[PDB]
Amino acid sequence: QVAEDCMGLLQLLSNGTVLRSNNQTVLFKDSIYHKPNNLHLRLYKPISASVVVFFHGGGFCFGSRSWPHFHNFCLTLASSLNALVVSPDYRLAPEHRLPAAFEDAEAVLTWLWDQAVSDGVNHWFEDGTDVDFDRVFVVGDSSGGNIAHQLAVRFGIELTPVRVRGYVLMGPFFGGEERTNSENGPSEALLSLDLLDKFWRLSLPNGATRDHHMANPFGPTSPTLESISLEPMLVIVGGSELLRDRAKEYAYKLKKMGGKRVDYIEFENKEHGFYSNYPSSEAAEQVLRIIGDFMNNLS
Amino acid sequence: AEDCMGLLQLLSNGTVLRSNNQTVLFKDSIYHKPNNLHLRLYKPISASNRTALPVVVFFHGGGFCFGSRSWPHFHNFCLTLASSLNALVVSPDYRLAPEHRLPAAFEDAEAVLTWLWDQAVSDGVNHWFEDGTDVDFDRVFVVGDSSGGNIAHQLAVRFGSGSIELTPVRVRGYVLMGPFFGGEERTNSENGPSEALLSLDLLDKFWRLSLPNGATRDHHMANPFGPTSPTLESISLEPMLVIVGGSELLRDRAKEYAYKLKKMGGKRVDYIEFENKEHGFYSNYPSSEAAEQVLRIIGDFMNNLS
Repeated sequence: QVAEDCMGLLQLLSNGTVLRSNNQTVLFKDSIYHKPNNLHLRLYKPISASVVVFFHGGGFCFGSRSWPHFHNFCLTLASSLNALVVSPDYRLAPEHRLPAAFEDAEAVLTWLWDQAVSDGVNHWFEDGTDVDFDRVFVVGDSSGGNIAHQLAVRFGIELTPVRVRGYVLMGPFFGGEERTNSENGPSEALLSLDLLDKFWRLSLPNGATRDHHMANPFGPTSPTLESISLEPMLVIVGGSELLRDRAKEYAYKLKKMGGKRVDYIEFENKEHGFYSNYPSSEAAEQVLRIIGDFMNNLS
Repeated sequence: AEDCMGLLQLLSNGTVLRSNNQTVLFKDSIYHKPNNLHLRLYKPISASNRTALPVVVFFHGGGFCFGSRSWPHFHNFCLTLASSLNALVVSPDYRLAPEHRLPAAFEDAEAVLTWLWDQAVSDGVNHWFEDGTDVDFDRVFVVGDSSGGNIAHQLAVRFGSGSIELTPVRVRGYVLMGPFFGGEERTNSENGPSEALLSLDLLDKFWRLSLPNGATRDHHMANPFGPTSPTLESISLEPMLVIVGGSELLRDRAKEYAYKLKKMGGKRVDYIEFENKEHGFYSNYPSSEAAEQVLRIIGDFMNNLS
């Protein structure tokens, strides 16, 4: 008996088996980063070149570096930012429930450090400029945003050769039992309250609640943020998103808490993933515009 | 350090870089969480509740260093198998060299079988594709392309790790399609004209990336006949079927193979050669006379073994 059914593409059974179902620049190739679980990431280098870790979305239950509009976005950041993109796959729920994805995220960083301490052996594209941007900037779409937060909070000097500078949080997938105002009311194209709940049910540990940490940063079990020092962040949200106020309430709290540098930008009437979905739309290039600044002012 | 066709680059430091026939419904699932390995199931739509369907585990090729269940002609082949054989097809991914050297792939192969047993017992049968369908786990058949053939040789449940008699699921036959076998001494075919696809140096490459560091081509995981490999006479083997192309560089290897098993006591081994054909002619050139023939022997091979 289907215990859970995510749009038909994911079927978690009662017993628990889980069933499943435009121009060109830049250059890209793939590699392993974690052998015991066989996890691979992809590198993008703009070719026009003379690091941006992208964690893809999918509410922790869908997504792959190979996916089209995930890939399409990765080329766009790479080219226009003149940037090396690191787009890893992370383990997916319900087969791999949280904190699986977060553990894998930390593994991505470790791989970068181990490639950096390699005595700068390009080991990616030898025809290359040593560390176009040693400065690294995490960018998280949907669920990917949640990883970026957990990666700030975790690294409050670990992996010294590599220094996270900024955190881009793009429609971050945050949780909580109390809906606020965006969740209630109008379901988006593709995004409905029950669907966001589903994502959580499949993602978080069995028996957990939406206010569990790794979902709500301000849940009872979640840690205190004021003490911990954060790196400068950037939250981008669509006006029509169901996670609009979640990311506002988030940003609101961080900025009002002291010391943390958090910028917040809304795009009016846009739905989740207007970036890396309908690219080359004015809104998209604007996102490009802001992240560039976010990084050059964070240089 | 090594460069397979440009698509795979094993560097000096451990570092590896890379680059609608219908009639059947299909979907994917996990079978091994610790290694995060996925397989695909194919179930015929022509099924009008005919009988209990047999199982066909298809291990894809790629010389243990390439391949995926999602790949086009691998996927296409699995669809043809299911349709023509009226059978459940199980197309798993196995770990790939040089990142995962052997026996990684063989261990993963065993995990597929154990998984299907956990999907024979504990129901699961038909909970996959709700279409009313009976699954005859008593009639299982392994099918191996290229490297997949090598997988098929091992995993002969007896020749395998203990034979865990996975009752109710029971393998009946093993189809070995241009099996990727090894050995230091070359035989005529290896030394003749390299194919459009397969070249002698390329097969050496495949082996170099695949087998454990320092090992030789006569390692039991490449050569089934010595020095370290088992006797084979002692262990009782299931009936097998070897298919090879006339022009293949592993023509004599699989013939020498078939010759030897067949020359042993009891073992049932059939051998079929397709004249002037290259490796993977069944996959690369489907709906060809040769291909459609291939699906007619495997059918008979299954129905005689049913």
